[PDB]
Amino acid sequence: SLSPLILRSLAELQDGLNTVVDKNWRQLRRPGDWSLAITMEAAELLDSYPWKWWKNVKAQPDLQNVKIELTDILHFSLSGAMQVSKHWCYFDQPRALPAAGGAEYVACVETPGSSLSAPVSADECDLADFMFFPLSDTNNALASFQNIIRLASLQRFQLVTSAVIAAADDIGFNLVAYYVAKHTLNGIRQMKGYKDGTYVKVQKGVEDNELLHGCISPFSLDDVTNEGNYKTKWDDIMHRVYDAFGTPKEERLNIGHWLK
Amino acid sequence: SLSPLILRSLAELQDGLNTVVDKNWRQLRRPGDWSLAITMEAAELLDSYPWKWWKNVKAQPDLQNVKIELTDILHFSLSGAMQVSKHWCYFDQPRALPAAGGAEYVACVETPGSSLSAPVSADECDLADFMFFPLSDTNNALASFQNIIRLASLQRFQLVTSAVIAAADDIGFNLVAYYVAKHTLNGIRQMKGYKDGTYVKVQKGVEDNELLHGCISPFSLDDVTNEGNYKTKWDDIMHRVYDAFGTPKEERLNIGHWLK
Repeated sequence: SLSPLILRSLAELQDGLNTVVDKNWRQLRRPGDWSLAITMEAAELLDSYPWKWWKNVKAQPDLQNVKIELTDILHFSLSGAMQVSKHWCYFDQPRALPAAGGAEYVACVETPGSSLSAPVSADECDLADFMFFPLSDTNNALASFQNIIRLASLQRFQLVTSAVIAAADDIGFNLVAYYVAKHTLNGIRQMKGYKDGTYVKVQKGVEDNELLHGCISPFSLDDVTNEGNYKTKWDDIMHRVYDAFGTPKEERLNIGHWLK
Repeated sequence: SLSPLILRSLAELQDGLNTVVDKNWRQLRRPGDWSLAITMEAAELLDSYPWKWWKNVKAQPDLQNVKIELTDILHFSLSGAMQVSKHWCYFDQPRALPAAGGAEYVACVETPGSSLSAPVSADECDLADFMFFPLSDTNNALASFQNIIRLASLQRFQLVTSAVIAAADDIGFNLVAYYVAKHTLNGIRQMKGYKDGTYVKVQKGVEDNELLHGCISPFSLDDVTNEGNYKTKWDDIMHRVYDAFGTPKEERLNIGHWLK
């Protein structure tokens, strides 16, 4: 259960990113824009799995593309959350095997939606209701990502955020640490000294993404999502990124700058 | 309001097509397969519109690809309907303009899903609740196709069928007449005399799709969806196709062959 405080802090980070680019961003957007964007990225993830039962295919998805898609969904869902302040869900479970062992005699055509889980209230929903790991299994992924579309459709952005963070952990990616590292790099890229070549890397020739990876590799998801100290760990990741990219002391921001 | 009798007859036509290819097709499939397929085809339709508000794009979708996608959805939704015998919907309306004229003072961040229409029961739902025409307008299309995904997610296949038939009419395509014509051609293609070149076209050199178009061009949607006489009109379309493709009298089937 990802703390609502942590979820709110991530959304404030995203508001920061969005506000730098356009101070009036919220006025130009609607909640439905972010729902659509989530739905489209979830569809892209779905389509990379071998779901088409009538084709002779295929290789499971590229893990790097999956990570990119999860990261993209996170940006959309954090942006969505900034525009919101009983709604029932009818979730898919992973594709079932035929009824057997003497239960096949009540396996008749049922009311539409019988295969869906019992109605779950959106405000009572947890991950175990709608995400199925591991995502290496096709049917688990198909149910999970369809469920993400269901939640995006109800504008349940915090649940979507939680879900993609968990999905990322499942495939070995610490999306919270990555998000905070990349957030910092976004600010560095707008600095005069970055743009003019004054600020240089701690290791010449190493690509930005490999540098970020080095900054975040010591941290597990649990390490950066404790309700008590997450701000400190995110500040540590910020500092690590500033160091790696050669930012002078006086140009750095603390985590408290971004958090309300 | 498309008659439930007509919807059932279309689904029986589809069961016919599916049963020819695999007599045990239903045992291999689940309702969720068809929901997924619908969702993926709706996503493809969505992605062909210029929805990405951060890109300098683009030309509205290709009308022929739209027609193909609607036709594909119809096959999936008719197949879905054959596997089923209160569920709430929260539909999108087309993207709103900002609140004004002195209502802007209650435009505050609201409970998630506030922009969605009031809950509509799936069994009370009509087209006017979720489809917005014309589909030449981007925001109308985006709301409509997202709503189709909502209904596919609840396995409301008959509503999906109705919706794509109406969508097809909106862009000038009689999808019912086309479906029946193509259904007939599917059977002709499995006939010995077709496969061996014995059965020849009424006009040499004309492509199959242009021939089908000639068979169906006299019919409006209303012409082929009257509860009283639709079977007769579908039989007339079958006969027209058999004639155009050179089928001997004794190899033809009547509409009553397919309908239960």
